[PDB]
Amino acid sequence: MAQASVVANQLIPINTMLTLVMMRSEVVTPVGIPAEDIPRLVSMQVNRAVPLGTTLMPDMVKGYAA
Repeated sequence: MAQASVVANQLIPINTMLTLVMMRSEVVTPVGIPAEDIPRLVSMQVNRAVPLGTTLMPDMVKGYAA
């Protein structure tokens, strides 16, 4: 892609509220939540465990729509 996505900088356990240390920006495929959205994702909860290096997708965050 040349669009960058949000990917997990650490294992994010199920039902954790996202913080900034947990999210990095990388050009990965398939593309996930756009990297520009990282500030809007803080304090939202993920609904599954996200391992280190996994791309964050719209369906993994509770309450996300964009």
